[PDB]
Amino acid sequence: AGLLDGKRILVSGIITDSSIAFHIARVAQEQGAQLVLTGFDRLRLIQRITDRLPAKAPLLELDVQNEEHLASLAGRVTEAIGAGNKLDGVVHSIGFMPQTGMGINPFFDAPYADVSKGIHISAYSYASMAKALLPIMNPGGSIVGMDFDPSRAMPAYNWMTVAKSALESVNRFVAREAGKYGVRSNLVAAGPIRTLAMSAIVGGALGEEAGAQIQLLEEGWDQRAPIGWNMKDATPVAKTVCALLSDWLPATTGDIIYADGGAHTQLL
Amino acid sequence: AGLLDGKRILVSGIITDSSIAFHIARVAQEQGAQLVLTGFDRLRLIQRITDRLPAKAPLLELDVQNEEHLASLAGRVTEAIGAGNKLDGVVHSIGFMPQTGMGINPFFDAPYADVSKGIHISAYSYASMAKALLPIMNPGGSIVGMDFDPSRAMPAYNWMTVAKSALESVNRFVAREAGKYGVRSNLVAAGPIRTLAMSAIVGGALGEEAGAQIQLLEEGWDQRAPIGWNMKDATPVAKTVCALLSDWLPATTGDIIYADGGAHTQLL
Amino acid sequence: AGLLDGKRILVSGIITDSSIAFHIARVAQEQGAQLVLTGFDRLRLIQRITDRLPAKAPLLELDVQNEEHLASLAGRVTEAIGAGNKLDGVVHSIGFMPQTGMGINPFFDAPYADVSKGIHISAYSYASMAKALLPIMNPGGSIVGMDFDPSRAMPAYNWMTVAKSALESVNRFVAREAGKYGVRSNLVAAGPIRTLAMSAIVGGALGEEAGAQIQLLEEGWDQRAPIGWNMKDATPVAKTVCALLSDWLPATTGDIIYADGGAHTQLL
Amino acid sequence: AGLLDGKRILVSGIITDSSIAFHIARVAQEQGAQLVLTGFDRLRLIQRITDRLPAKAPLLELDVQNEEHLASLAGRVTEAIGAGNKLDGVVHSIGFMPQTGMGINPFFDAPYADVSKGIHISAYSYASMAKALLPIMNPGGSIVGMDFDPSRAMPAYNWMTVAKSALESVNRFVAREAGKYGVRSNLVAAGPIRTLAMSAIVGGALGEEAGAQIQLLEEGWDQRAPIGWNMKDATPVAKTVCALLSDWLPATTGDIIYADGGAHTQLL
Ligand SMILES: CCc1cc(C(=O)[C@H]2C=CN([C@@H]3O[C@H](COP(=O)(O)OP(=O)(O)OC[C@H]4O[C@@H](n5cnc6c(N)ncnc65)[C@H](O)[C@@H]4O)[C@@H](O)[C@H]3O)C=C2C(N)=O)ccn1
Ligand SMILES: CCc1cc(C(=O)[C@H]2C=CN([C@@H]3O[C@H](COP(=O)(O)OP(=O)(O)OC[C@H]4O[C@@H](n5cnc6c(N)ncnc65)[C@H](O)[C@@H]4O)[C@@H](O)[C@H]3O)C=C2C(N)=O)ccn1
Ligand SMILES: CCc1cc(C(=O)[C@H]2C=CN([C@@H]3O[C@H](COP(=O)(O)OP(=O)(O)OC[C@H]4O[C@@H](n5cnc6c(N)ncnc65)[C@H](O)[C@@H]4O)[C@@H](O)[C@H]3O)C=C2C(N)=O)ccn1
Ligand SMILES: CCc1cc(C(=O)[C@H]2C=CN([C@@H]3O[C@H](COP(=O)(O)OP(=O)(O)OC[C@H]4O[C@@H](n5cnc6c(N)ncnc65)[C@H](O)[C@@H]4O)[C@@H](O)[C@H]3O)C=C2C(N)=O)ccn1
Repeated sequence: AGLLDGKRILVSGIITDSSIAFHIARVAQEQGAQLVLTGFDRLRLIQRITDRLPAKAPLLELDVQNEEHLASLAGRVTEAIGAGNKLDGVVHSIGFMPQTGMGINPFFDAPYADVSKGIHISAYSYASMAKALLPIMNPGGSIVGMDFDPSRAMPAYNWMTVAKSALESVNRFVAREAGKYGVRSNLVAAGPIRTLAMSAIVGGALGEEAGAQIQLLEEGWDQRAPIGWNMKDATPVAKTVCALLSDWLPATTGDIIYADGGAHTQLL
Repeated sequence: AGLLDGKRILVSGIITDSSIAFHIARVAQEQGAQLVLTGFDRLRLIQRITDRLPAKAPLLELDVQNEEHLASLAGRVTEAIGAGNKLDGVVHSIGFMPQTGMGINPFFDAPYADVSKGIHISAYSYASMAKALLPIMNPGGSIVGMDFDPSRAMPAYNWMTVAKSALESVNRFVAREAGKYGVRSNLVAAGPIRTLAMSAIVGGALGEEAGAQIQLLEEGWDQRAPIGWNMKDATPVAKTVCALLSDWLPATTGDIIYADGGAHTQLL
Repeated sequence: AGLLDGKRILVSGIITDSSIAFHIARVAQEQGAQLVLTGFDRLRLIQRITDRLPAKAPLLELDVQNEEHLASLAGRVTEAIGAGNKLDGVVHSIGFMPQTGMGINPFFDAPYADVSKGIHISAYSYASMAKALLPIMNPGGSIVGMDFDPSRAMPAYNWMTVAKSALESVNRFVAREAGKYGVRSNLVAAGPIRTLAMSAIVGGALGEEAGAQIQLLEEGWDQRAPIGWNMKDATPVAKTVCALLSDWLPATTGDIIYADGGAHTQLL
Repeated sequence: AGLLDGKRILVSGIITDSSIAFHIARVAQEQGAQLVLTGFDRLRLIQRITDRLPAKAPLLELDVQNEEHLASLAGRVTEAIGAGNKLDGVVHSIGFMPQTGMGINPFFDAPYADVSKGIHISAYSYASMAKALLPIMNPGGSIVGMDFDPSRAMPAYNWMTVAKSALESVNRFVAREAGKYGVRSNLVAAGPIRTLAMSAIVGGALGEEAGAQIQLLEEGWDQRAPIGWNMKDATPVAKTVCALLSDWLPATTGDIIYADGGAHTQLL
């Protein structure tokens, strides 16, 4: 009986209990939505992590680089929610860039094969998922993806940043197609969140310099954000995604909503 | 028991039953909010128009250019909602520019006294209202103002456009102050809506050329908007404002949410 | 025989030998341009300061808030460059905001009369000058104004920032009119330069907090700028203005060129 | 004795006498620069086309997707300009996207292998070229690439647009590295130019719908541009690139200069 009461939503991107996607799924269910999850390759793990969600939800395997996974995607989803039913929302919360495209490894030293894999998973997959799922979405539906403001360069993030720039551009095009189905397509630019991977990197997983740079980046965030920013709490981001999945933002598409504490609206 | 259940919200800007503000108030009340309205100078009229709202709400006079109105504002609002209570939201939906700053009258022919009056009411008042109301707002509160994308020049709108550019900049600063009170400050950029004034202008109220230019502007909107745009329906805009007044966009401030059908994300 | 060889250019904004305008005039003359200067109210001083320029140039009084000054402006300029001749360029390098609109004085405490005076001189005057001068400009001409990136809020600058937001918007409209005369209109966003006033402020002229905030702002600039930034050297900015006055940027108008060392293209 | 007198500049991208690059090379030489050209795979043709340039210039083969070409690039360039000498400028004017990523072929039907090839040549190569050439560039040097505003979606261009979004982001990062060598990195966003390929497409080479869409896009350009736009004349674009290669835009890097007639600063 909440924001998403009666909505059927597919949520990808869960890998650990610290994933933004995990918190997206929790808030969504708390708000009355029925979910259908998708996981990359460690499904046994994802399954075990997802049992902790408020309610149960079927888990479907989905390797965004696998054409067969995508081709059969809509089929398996309908099977999970039952024939005759369609999705009202889709959450894209996946991203990746080989170590070579981030951290201390110099920007120029990233081989195209690695950058291409990063863009395939981080940006193109947004279009892939929409393509596979639009056929089984209801008018008024909503697709949303996770993003971070790449309008300016920054240290460490390197090619992952370039992948976001590409993603934002793909979103604007996905909106054109999604509009034919009465569906909206938007992105959510979050502030930095301490997921497992992020912590590992801050801890020096990808080099000391990278870790040091990303650390004072997080610190400058809470300082710039007029309402502050708590990197250990992904709830404010999960709510924003749910706001976009609801019926309360019916006139916005091909857009980006910033859930970063307002940090990007301030020089300092 | 809706989006704004239990929220006390002040809504300015109602002048006719076609005002964006009127539709903001309606949706807000339908969602369980208690309102406190403010009107410019024709209160008898505003009063008569507002009786048509779902529920009743006290109407307070407020001339945004009157220092006394603003000085006593918070006092009269507390009186209306009762001592001990505070506002959880504030909607700024006022705007104005003398005929000389819009339409066929050439851009260069607008005397500064007129432009200054337009900016005083359309942009500075956003800061004025926040100043007067922040002292009586609850943490988690939300201030929202009506806006239109002025990132690019356009015919007819002339100085009103310049006033919006100023407004967007004031919003970013209001967010800095509002943040000290745990309050967010955002703007909503709407697509063109056929209010009384807009219709009059399209009908040639400010010259034939102006009317003709604004008319094909509205037409290009629905064409560019991936989800289309209905200029006669302000409901999609009212909902977006309510989304910002709710607790579902807790990490965004000093920002702009586009409720324009996605028209600004497309070249054509 | 340089960049502006044979060009007649009017340059406003000189007040001391540290003014951006002073350096604009110097580089322009070094590049073969004939100038016509305008000064605010201390002409004896301006005159004495300008004698130091490479070559001599007539000085005309111009109070941007004085309608008579503007009305007779074109007349006096033609007299100075001789009947039959027209200007090929115009440099707007003036700006002002009462103490109340900047520094430690809280944002909300700036009375509209002060903000309005600041916007009149800092933004509207851009339109005023174009209006008066376009009638006496040659096709291929170029108008340029001084600006600073106000796309994000920042401490201390307060309303002066809002005035720039307005200026950028006015520039886009001035371009529409200037285009009818075959003339371009652009702005140059400079990094912080240590003019007399800026130094005074950094020294605490408008409060200690303001001075401290602006000081670490300048420091963060050179750090973010991929090519660095030297606040004591206005030459890089003067050259950029001359680039816009030349014939080498013939397809850009209603635009903004950033001469800030590239600081705005980087988060850090 | 012109803008680039004494400058050694490498210019890639020439394929026909209608290529933007061809006009870049012409204006550059007319302004006193010594060039070193690079061509893709039809060197016999490029050679024959380039004989028509004002002066002669060595042509080096360069397949941006060939690691060997890039690895030996700097070596062959030094050989061409003679040991002891370095480049003062580099022009990246290459772009490509398989038919499947543009035109009538639906956005969702573009296989990643094709999109990846387009991004490799259109965006990543900007970084590749900088990497290979920075070691042999002089302080004060300048790298510039051709671009088109992809901030908004548009019909027909599809993935090529996404590739530009990526390119703009890569440019901001290239600037960080180039800055270490005292070198600037900028992009030039041009209005539509009737190159051979563009004409072919307008003529229906990639489908009738695509051709029709791109045709009214070009038409809307001249209408929006305050100074107009001539799609058959690439000279205004060539000059802008030369402006960036000169010493008159010393404080701008990681940026984008719009040589589009000012079309992007206007809604209509
Ligand atoms: C200064 C620069 C900056 C950076 C940020 C951020 O990085 C911030 C913004 C977006 N995001 C995005 O949020 C999404 C989820 O990431 P999380 O942080 O939750 O991390 P997780 O690693 O927990 O989860 C995401 C998913 O990646 C998935 N994976 C990889 N390849 C595939 C594939 N091929 N198919 C299917 N799944 C795959 C994986 O299985 C996993 O479930 C991504 O799109 C992110 O980029 C995360 C942020 C953070 N801080 O952790 C914010 C502000 N400024
Ligand atoms: C191509 C350019 C463009 C324009 C738009 C728009 O103009 C669109 C966007 C914002 N708005 C904003 O919405 C707000 C409300 O305007 P409405 O359209 O409802 O019109 P209304 O005239 O109905 O209502 C607004 C209020 O102005 C108030 N008024 C004037 N002076 C004062 C004062 N001094 N003190 C108190 N009240 C005063 C007046 O009393 C009235 O209630 C304003 O801030 C508008 O600019 C309206 C739009 C429209 N189409 O009608 C959208 C996209 N592109
Ligand atoms: C973090 C915020 C920020 C700020 C900046 C800047 O402030 C920077 C950018 C633009 N500018 C602009 O450059 C122009 C010239 O300012 P200067 O710095 O040279 O200062 P000056 O005070 O030397 O000169 C400008 C003129 O103001 C003129 N004046 C006032 N009123 C009038 C009037 N009514 N009629 C005629 N003249 C009048 C006055 O006579 C004087 O000649 C203005 O438009 C400025 O805002 C200056 C900067 C600086 N650092 O000094 C850059 C980056 N980030
Ligand atoms: C509404 C959308 C839109 C589009 C535009 C434009 O497309 C406009 C903007 C940039 N450009 C860019 O200008 C550059 C040059 O393109 P031209 O138009 O001259 O076309 P050309 O085809 O003449 O030349 C470019 C080069 O591509 C080169 N090529 C392909 N692969 C490789 C490779 N692997 N290695 C080396 N060379 C290769 C090829 O050899 C050729 O010399 C590119 O980066 C373009 O995208 C061209 C425009 C136009 N109208 O022709 C402008 C505004 N709005």
